[PDB]
Amino acid sequence: GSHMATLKVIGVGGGGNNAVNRMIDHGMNNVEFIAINTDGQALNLSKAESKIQIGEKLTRGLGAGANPEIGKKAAEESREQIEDAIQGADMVFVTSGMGGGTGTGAAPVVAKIAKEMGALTVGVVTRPFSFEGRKRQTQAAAGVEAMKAAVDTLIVIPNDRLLDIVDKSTPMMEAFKEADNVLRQGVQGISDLIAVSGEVNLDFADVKTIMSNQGSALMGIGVSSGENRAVEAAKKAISSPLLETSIVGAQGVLMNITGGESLSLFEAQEAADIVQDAADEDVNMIFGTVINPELQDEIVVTVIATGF
Ligand SMILES: Nc1nc2c(ncn2[C@@H]2O[C@H](COP(=O)(O)OP(=O)(O)O)[C@@H](O)[C@H]2O)c(=O)[nH]1
Ligand SMILES: [Ca+2]
Repeated sequence: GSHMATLKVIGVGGGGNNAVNRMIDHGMNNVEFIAINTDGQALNLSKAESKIQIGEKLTRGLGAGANPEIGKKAAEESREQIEDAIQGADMVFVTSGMGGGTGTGAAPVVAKIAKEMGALTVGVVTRPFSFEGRKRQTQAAAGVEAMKAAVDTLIVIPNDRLLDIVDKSTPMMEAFKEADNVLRQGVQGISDLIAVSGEVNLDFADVKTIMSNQGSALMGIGVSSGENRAVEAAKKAISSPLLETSIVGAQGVLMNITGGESLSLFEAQEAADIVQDAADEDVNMIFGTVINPELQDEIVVTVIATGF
């Protein structure tokens, strides 16, 4: 009697739906996508299999005009349609940009419904750029607080961090793809975790233990080869140029290491030690290992960190 967890990614509002579209385009098998929006013009362009227009009575098919109360009411009045789209999910990722009306107000409602539908619920949300002004920032902050109350775990990406990773000419869309990778690689790492029986096996119950009712989280992946591969991959997995919540202070970690037949005991300890030393806490680890003999010299380290 084997379990295969159902993973769903739900985009709420404009930025959430664009993250969903870009993830579908990148190719994401075994994951189901849901697009929720007030804005019918955008929703018509969604690539998601399941689309939910919310608030048509309130907005006549427009967005929420920067009013989070409208996003909140829209979501509440579509509760049954949202439940029906979620039903059967074991894990739901809710992604949205905070600061506008639809994401700010509707994403916390979506997350609350998912947790009520029984799903392990993870939010991955942005804060606005400082150039969008103090009022947008204050509205987003209220959204982040409401998300935190509604989810099991929350990953916040301040959009100002994108300014740290661009040069003067990096296209805006390229920058946005960098933020999208936080969610996409997190989801893919859980998917890969569930699909394979590891030599030291982790499964969805381990994901639930590390993520349920925890608050802030980090989810990261690193890949390296050659000398010092395990240390390099571990450092990449915990590196957080875009993240509000770094690895520092983590008290619980799920770490999975995947390598080929050459994967050494010593280098697995080295990777585990990198993570614990960066947390600078006594970390409760849940450690796994997968041998994929297709891999020659590459090692992959996946981390989920909570307990902040
Ligand atoms: N990183 C990122 N930020 C986005 C993107 N789209 C919108 N944003 C941010 O999300 C906030 C809300 O925008 P949007 O989602 O369109 O608002 P809503 O649909 O009215 O809720 C904006 O103020 C931006 O900071 C996106 O594709 N990527
Ligand atoms: Ca497994």
